[PDB]
Amino acid sequence: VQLVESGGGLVQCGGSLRLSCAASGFTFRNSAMHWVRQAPGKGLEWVSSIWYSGSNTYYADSVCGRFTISRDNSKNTLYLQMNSLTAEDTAVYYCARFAGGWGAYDVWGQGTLVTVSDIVLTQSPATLSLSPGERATLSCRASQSVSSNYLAWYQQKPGQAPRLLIYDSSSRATGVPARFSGSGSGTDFTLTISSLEPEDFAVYYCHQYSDISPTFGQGTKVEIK
Amino acid sequence: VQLVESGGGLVQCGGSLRLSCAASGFTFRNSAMHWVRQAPGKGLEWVSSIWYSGSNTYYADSVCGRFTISRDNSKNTLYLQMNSLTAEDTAVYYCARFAGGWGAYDVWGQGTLVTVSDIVLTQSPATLSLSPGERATLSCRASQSVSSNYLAWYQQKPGQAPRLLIYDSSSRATGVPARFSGSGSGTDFTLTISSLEPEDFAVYYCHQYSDISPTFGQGTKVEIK
Repeated sequence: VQLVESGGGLVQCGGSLRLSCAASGFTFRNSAMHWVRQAPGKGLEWVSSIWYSGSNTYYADSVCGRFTISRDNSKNTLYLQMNSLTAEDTAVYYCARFAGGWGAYDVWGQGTLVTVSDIVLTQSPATLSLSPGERATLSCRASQSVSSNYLAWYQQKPGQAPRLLIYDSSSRATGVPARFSGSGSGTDFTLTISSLEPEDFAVYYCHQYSDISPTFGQGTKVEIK
Repeated sequence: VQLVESGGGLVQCGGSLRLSCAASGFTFRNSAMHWVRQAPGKGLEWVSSIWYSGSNTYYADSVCGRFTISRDNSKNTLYLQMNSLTAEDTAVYYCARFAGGWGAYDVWGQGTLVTVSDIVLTQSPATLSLSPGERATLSCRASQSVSSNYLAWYQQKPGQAPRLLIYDSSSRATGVPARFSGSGSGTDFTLTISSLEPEDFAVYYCHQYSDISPTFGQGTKVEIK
């Protein structure tokens, strides 16, 4: 009882591929077949399952519609139809089966690798618990230096749209009170609120617009305590 | 100066949508548009760009090929062509503007919501630094109660396939030495290695197979000290 994976290799951002699992040593037609993948450096992640007869298919949320799982009973082979491939889909792809109706995967193929061809903004603290009158201070650390302070900060309240507060690190947009000020150079930038008002509690994103592909931080939530 | 987004709503797993941004208060010709999306509960993420006239377009890595960005000056609207939609694409999509040649987004639409059609296994510790002969203990925390007979442990060595060790919390696969043992119920499960041998240093994953969508733990790495 073995499983061998074929197809796969290197593909572009958006290409297409078909994976095959050649199944021997057992009665392919009645068992259930599955695909499990593992990105490099990461953990096992389940891809898809064909459950006995065709047309009874299930996919992970991430690979729905892009991936199609098929079985040819006569050839004892299992198929995976990968379309719209993204860099996040790169991984080693295994096929896996359990004997019987349901259970744990006890047979794993050798796996076949699929490979598909930016600055990072880190914001700290994740949460800021403050009170009015207090001095909020917010940090943004770029994984690389960012030229001539092409950096901005946005305030955003639940349901409302992002609102521009600071552009080019230290200059204030229209309608933003004096309390707001930005500073910092190179890789590290700081957003300072001299005194918090009731209206000031919101999420705050730093934004870099240096290359053609801008980036955002994950946000720092300034909330009451 | 205003921006109104339309289209969007509910789509199936693999469907498509076209987003419209109705632009007033400015001369559409003179400046360039961007789409920024924000999944619910997460931060801003930049999608795509038209830079003045058509054929000058740029996309994010995750949206390669699947999205086409379009604007027609004459009707004062901006278009976003979403295909092959995944659960990862559901979000509020904004259109955004900066005056002049380039800068930070100071004009933001209201956004329009797109929604596209789960036990979490947390493993501790991430790394276990031990020496042969010592006892190892590994934990697996399910985000919700999980029945016995639906939880498994896998051993995996670099360049090899996952190896099934425990099924049904306490039952050992064939050929698994006695030192290995599992335990735990409900939300908490434990893998114990009585005495560590050379062959035992590897990564170890917990696995739950209760629904049609199995899940894996992020892994616990057991390395020599």
